Amino acid sequence: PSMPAINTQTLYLAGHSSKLFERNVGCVKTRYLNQTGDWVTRSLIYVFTFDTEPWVTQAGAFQVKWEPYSPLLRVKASDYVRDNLGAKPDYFIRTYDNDFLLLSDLKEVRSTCSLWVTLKYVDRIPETINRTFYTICPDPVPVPFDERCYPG
Ligand SMILES: *[C@@H]1O[C@H](CO[C@@H]2O[C@@H](C)[C@@H](O)[C@@H](O)[C@@H]2O)[C@@H](O[C@@H]2O[C@H](CO)[C@@H](O[C@H]3O[C@H](CO)[C@@H](O)[C@H](O)[C@@H]3O)[C@H](O)[C@H]2NC(C)=O)[C@H](O)[C@H]1NC(C)=O
Ligand SMILES: CC(C)CCC[C@@H](C)[C@H]1CC[C@H]2[C@@H]3CC=C4C[C@@H](O)CC[C@]4(C)[C@H]3CC[C@]12C
Ligand SMILES: *[C@@H]1O[C@H](CO)[C@@H](O)[C@H](O)[C@H]1NC(C)=O
Ligand SMILES: [Cl-]
Ligand SMILES: [Cl-]
Repeated sequence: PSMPAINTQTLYLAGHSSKLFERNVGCVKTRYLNQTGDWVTRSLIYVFTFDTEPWVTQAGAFQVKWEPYSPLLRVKASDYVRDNLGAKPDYFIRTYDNDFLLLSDLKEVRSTCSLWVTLKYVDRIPETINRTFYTICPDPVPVPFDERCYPG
């Protein structure tokens, strides 16, 4: 079935547990690139937010595997994405719909969250999604809305 990590729509980071924070790493999103067998190749696009010099758009690739109805998302990250952004080889899928995905850290006990949404919800997340995020995630920090990340 359809789950956002293996679908073609772009996902934008809407929130995360505070412990995950990386200074000057903004406008985080992942685009769908292609698929080979059960592995979907996505890009991780981010902007190096200096104040100043001018902002630097960066892109690294990674692959994901999802067995149908599995609670786990397999992630095969590149060395750059892995070492620089801390991408883990597995994430726990808490819940999702076509327009959102809530992932947790599998190995950590105080399991860090990352909340992802499709373009319609960057300015405002639905009360239901927001309530789930704030209930089950430790130190929930929303990503603030910034028109420079998606001029439109
Ligand atoms: C996303 O959810 C945030 C968390 O909501 C809280 O936790 C949920 C699990 C649920 O229990 C819900 O009922 C809780 O409110 C939202 O943050 C909360 O927003 C409140 C805004 O009214 C805030 O309060 C403020 O306002 C009162 C006046 O009515 C003041 O007296 C008070 O000092 C506050 O300023 C509340 O404290 C806050 N809670 C937390 C834990 O941060 C958030 O708004 C929501 N966002 C969206 C996009 O819906
Ligand atoms: C979205 C799906 C398909 C999988 C994404 C997997 C990887 C690439 C994701 C999962 C959790 C993500 C991290 C979550 C939180 C933060 C803190 C923020 O301040 C900078 C980005 C950063 C560091 C993210 C980088 C990318 C990340 C490691
Ligand atoms: C597409 O897949 C190829 C190999 O299958 C890979 O090199 C590339 O990163 C993917 N993305 C695009 C858009 O080329
Ligand atoms: Cl600024
Ligand atoms: Cl709503």
